[PDB]
Amino acid sequence: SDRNFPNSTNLPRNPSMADYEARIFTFGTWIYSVNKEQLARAGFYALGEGDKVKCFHCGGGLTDWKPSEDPWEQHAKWYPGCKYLLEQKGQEYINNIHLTHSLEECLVR
Amino acid sequence: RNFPNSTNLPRNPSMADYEARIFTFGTWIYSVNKEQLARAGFYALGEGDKVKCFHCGGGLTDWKPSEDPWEQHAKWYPGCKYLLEQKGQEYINNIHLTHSLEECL
Ligand SMILES: [Zn+2]
Ligand SMILES: [Zn+2]
Repeated sequence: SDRNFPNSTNLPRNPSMADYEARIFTFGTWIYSVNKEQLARAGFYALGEGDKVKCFHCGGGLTDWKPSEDPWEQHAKWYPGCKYLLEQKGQEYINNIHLTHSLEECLVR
Repeated sequence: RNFPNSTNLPRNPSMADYEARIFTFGTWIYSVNKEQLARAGFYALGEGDKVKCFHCGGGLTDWKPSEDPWEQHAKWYPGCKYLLEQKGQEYINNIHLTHSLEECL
């Protein structure tokens, strides 16, 4: 189905990609300019069409990576409720990416 | 993009008062209640069923018949500060726990 609504429980949506090495493999043909090792470690595998990656745990998708963007920071911006993210980076990171993004908000606006 | 605001100050302070909002829905002709949407912070964008919350800047589209507008506001923009002020935290969480029940079917 790959429903739009992400997965903020602990059961990894696509469990067949819970392995790291299974993921960096999907970046075999990766031409885009974000670091693929930093990518997979952040929980992403490549969908093989364009630059679309999905997360293996929350099923969250990302596109149009601007060059040298951080997979980790990006993961937490759009899906602040991913359990594997919470596992890896811990709440403050998640609250920080958001806190700074709530800042260049009102900074002028 | 872009990033909806978890922040406390609204994004379109002009669509703050209810009366300004329902005015967008003067033409509105969809199977979703117009007077419910406006109550929920939303204003019509003119094109399609596309509506937007005045406070967070969330946009919702492809509406289905009888879909509760309050529910969706919570579903897609939980960090919305106006939503919170109108429904309390618990309500928002109920929607998320109910859709996490879906996650195992
Ligand atoms: Zn995730
Ligand atoms: Zn809102």
